[PDB]
Amino acid sequence: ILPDSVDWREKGCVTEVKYQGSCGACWAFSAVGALEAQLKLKTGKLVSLSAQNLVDCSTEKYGNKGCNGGFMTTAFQYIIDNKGIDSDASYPYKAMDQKCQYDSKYRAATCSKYTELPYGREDVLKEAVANKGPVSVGVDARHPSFFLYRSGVYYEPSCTQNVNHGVLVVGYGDLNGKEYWLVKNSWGHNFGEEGYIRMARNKGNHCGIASFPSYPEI
Ligand SMILES: C/C=C/C[C@H](C(C)=O)n1cc([C@@](C)(NC(=O)c2ccccc2)C(C)C)nn1
Repeated sequence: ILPDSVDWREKGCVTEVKYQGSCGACWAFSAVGALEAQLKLKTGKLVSLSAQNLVDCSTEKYGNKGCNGGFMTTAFQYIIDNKGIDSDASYPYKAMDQKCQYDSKYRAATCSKYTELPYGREDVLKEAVANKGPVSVGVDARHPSFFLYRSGVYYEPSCTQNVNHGVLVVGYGDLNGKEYWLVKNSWGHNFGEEGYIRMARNKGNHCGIASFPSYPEI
């Protein structure tokens, strides 16, 4: 029943690619990206949400360390606990750790729950991407080839299932006989294909893409 390919950009559910700079905030970008799609699905409005709000506010209580890393799932829980997250416009990204400056007057989204998908199951990830929306994932992005990706479907024999980088699966498909996951990164539009990378799909949980998937709901 699932479509052979999905691209949530086609449905206007994906915001512009962001640039995290020298702050290890990929986790926060991944989390807001997933929530941005849900916000569009629920309200019809596409709005960039504040990764900085997560960096500054979803901190020790959530096991997160701001520019030194965090979890997408615990970011979602912060949004639930906090009863909101501010817009990116209201609480802009500065690529540094700041005091928490959340203000409900700038709230642009809420979250009521999140779901973690079973480990390594690319079929379940496919179903979620098709039926729920973009899914936050971790990948192994440590390998020099990752940084140099320009086009095609990324396959790195040295990749592992030990994830170190938080990104957003916004689709899937097949290109020239290679199944892929369409991944939104947060290293700006210079990276890959305008900020995206197509990563090998159904190749044994390549780079751990299906290791730790999660998605929020509004
Ligand atoms: C040590 C710096 C990590 C930066 C960085 C990034 C890709 O920007 N990063 C990796 C992570 C990952 C691997 N999480 C963690 O590394 C992490 C770190 C501290 C506390 C909690 C978690 C997530 C993707 C799960 N979070 N941020």
